[PDB]
Amino acid sequence: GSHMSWVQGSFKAAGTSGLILKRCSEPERYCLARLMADALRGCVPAFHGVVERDGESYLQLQDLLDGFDGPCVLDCKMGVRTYLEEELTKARERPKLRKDMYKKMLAVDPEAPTEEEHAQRAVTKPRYMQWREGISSSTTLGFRIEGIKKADGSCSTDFKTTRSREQVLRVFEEFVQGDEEVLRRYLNRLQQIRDTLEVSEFFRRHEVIGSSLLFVHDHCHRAGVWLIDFGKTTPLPDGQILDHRRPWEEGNREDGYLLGLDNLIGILASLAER
Ligand SMILES: O=P(O)(O)OC[C@H]1O[C@@H](OP(=O)(O)O)[C@H](O)[C@@H](OP(=O)(O)O)[C@@H]1OP(=O)(O)O
Ligand SMILES: Nc1ncnc2c1ncn2[C@@H]1O[C@H](COP(=O)(O)OP(=O)(O)O)[C@@H](O)[C@H]1O
Ligand SMILES: [Mn+2]
Ligand SMILES: [Mn+2]
Repeated sequence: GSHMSWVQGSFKAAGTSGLILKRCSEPERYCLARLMADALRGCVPAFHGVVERDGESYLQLQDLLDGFDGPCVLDCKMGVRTYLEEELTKARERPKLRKDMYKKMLAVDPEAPTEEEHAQRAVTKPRYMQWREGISSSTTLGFRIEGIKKADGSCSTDFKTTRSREQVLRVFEEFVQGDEEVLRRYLNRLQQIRDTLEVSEFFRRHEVIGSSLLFVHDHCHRAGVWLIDFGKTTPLPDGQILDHRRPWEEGNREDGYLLGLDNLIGILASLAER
């Protein structure tokens, strides 16, 4: 019925029922305006424009939870790559050694850092993001589960080493809790999303990094999926286009978004036959 209802750091309650405010960023704002006129219009939350809240700009979005009765939510980070190629450029010309990310890496695996990273107590952003891709399913399957918010109020972000196809299947199995109608509805929606992406003018002309698919369902068997988070989705130069399936290699700007979606549909289709 509301995301802000579950909250109780980039979101704020809107004044209008059914909406939510997201801290406005230029890349995301650009993206949402273009998407409202794209094939993908229905695959993303409604973008109603910008509002100032305490001398501060917010995107006015559809709250995707508004139609659900006690929503279960799963955030699935899409792509084989989760950072812009410019992060590699910045990390070589002028590294901003991130002590925070060394610490976050240390927590998951104190042995992961190199001799020199240990000595710096700091890693580069790209190295941290590449490590996170490789110990999750991101690198091999082209997506990863980031978190779940349940109908019993229980939330979990404990998926950093969820990597095998079967490990990911078991998360979706637990998430859908035997609801065949929810799983069929998710699969019908993902098939239609994949069809829409494959014809989208926006999708062919944009490097889609850092975006998620948000799975939402309730005990009344309502089920929806939307693309969210266009903060790192960037227009390709001139008339360049991506296939969104081929492997990333610095300079080709490939995201493996549709490799992710192909695998995701594959795993849900497997689960539906179990
Ligand atoms: O937050 P989501 O989209 O799930 O994931 C993207 C974000 O992942 C975070 O890592 P963990 O998920 O392991 O905590 C990074 O610290 C954060 O980066 P910074 O630390 O802010 O530089 C990055 O974000 P970005 O800045 O939007 O690229
Ligand atoms: N339009 C929306 N309606 C409802 N919940 C949303 C919406 N957008 C995001 N969320 C929730 O907020 C979380 C983070 O959203 P996201 O766009 O990735 O923010 P960020 O840019 O801070 O990473 C999602 O995983 C989901 O739980
Ligand atoms: Mn995000
Ligand atoms: Mn973001």
